[PDB]
Amino acid sequence: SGFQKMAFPSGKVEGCMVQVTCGTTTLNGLWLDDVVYCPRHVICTSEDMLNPNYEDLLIRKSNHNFLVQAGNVQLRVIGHSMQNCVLKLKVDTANPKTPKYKFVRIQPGQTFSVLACYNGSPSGVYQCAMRPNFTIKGSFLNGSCGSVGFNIDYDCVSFCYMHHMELPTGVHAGTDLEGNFYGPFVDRQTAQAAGTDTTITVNVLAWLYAAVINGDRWFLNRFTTTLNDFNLVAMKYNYEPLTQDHVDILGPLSAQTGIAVLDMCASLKELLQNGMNGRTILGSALLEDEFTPFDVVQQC
Amino acid sequence: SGFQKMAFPSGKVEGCMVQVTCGTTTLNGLWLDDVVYCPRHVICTSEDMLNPNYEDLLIRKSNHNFLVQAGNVQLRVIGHSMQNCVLKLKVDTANPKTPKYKFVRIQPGQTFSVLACYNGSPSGVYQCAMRPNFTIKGSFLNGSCGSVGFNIDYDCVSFCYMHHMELPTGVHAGTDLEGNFYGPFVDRQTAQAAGTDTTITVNVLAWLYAAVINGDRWFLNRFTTTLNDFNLVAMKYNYEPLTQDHVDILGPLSAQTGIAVLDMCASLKELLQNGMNGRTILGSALLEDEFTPFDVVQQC
Repeated sequence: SGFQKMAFPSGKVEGCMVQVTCGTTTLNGLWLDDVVYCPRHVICTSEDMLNPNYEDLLIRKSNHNFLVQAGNVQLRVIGHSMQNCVLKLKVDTANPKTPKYKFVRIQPGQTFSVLACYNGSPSGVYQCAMRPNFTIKGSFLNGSCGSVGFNIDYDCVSFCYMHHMELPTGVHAGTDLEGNFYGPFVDRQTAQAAGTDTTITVNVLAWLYAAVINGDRWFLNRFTTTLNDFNLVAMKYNYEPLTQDHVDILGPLSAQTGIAVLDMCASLKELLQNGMNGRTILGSALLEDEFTPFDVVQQC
Repeated sequence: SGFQKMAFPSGKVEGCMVQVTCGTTTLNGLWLDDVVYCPRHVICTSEDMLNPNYEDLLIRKSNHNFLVQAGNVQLRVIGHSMQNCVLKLKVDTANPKTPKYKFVRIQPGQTFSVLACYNGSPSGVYQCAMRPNFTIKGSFLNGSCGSVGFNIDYDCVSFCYMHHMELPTGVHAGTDLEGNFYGPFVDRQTAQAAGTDTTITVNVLAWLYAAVINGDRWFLNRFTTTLNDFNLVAMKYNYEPLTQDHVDILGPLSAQTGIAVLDMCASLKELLQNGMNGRTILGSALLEDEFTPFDVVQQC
């Protein structure tokens, strides 16, 4: 059949992307209805970025200070309100390309597509995961700020992410659409570490199911284990522990492959302890934790 | 900065995708202007798929035999002509969503985005490479046939690929838009091997430049080599040989990193011969040959 990393089609979102300007700085904004959502740090200079008093910095801004472009067309900002770390700009015009949408806050391990932009024009799409330490491994250059992550269900767009900053370590932190940072991060220029990151156990499992489906299987073993004895080897190898909820999530996959979750665990535990001695699995030489159980189904 | 595999935004194409039906079988079609392009095997049963006499099979089909849907809307087929392995269906209506486009035949090693569909409705997008043996590693289920590969330059869509079949080995073969198979393949149900596949040398290089840009570098060594002595170790490890054209292609990257192509080669040669002894490079434990030099630039 085949199995690769795969993003939701980006169209529906592409028609919500707008450029937002305020002084020197310009960045990407999400135009839904007669609101335009963007990162609030748009209203900062460099001076301000070391220690911004944002409430102070707003209010001293009038609507006309905010430029919004939708192609070669100008929205007029008629109101402006801040919501945590998002600026929201009410405009005179509703977006005729608004899809059915909602705002969700995702959970660590959940995936989404990112449409990454520069100057309110889409450059590219890729699929991502919300790491345990609330960071994301992606690609984001200058001007990429305000690029969003989403999922599509039937034809409802669930916005989950807005990009804000690149942490020294080369990875990206951002907010949901209500303006709250995933992780303990703050929009200011000061050296912020995400903690040590761990692997998304339940996903790696689902990867091993996918593998077995598309016909790989060398890594399967004789053994089985308890969920506890397993976990005790999980924690040792920077894997997130595995709940019963997680086991439940793997029930369908388990049922299809005729392989019990705790056996899969035993086969995984073994890989952790012996490595892959030069072998590959779905032609990767690493354990892929960025496919959720749900992702694997939909593709399969 | 960051570096991940990244597809062109799919919108522009999503509005060219149509469902095409003929008897039992239904598949994806590309609607540009008042033509709709699709794989010709749509006109086959299973019987016919063992050894199809396509010229025979057409002509005995009238226009009304061809159903085309564009959302919940019906195009009327008013002419039908075959071009090698594509059926082309003239319709009463031009596609108001046709973008600026062209048809290109790509070369092995060139990349493109695939928008993969089922029943003329887009399910997902991913980035791909035209392997040396003219196959592609992708994801394509039943009904995925007629899913296209493309590149965008500014706002011109260069169609390069149409999907036809999955070869036993789990990989996918298809045509350009003029209906000619990349590779020595034919649209019939008979066991066809692609030859042994090799690695895209020039791309792997560009990957090593990207790496060095985003700050990795452990794999750099003291040595240098000749292009010949290099090649003689390339051929041994299933790498495509490296022309002067390829060296020329890496000139810009070389100039940025302050690292001469033949030194990079020496550093690569060394990896080939010693492996990666547990290390990673841009967090992959393999050599990534599916980013062209051009791709790396645009992202960077």
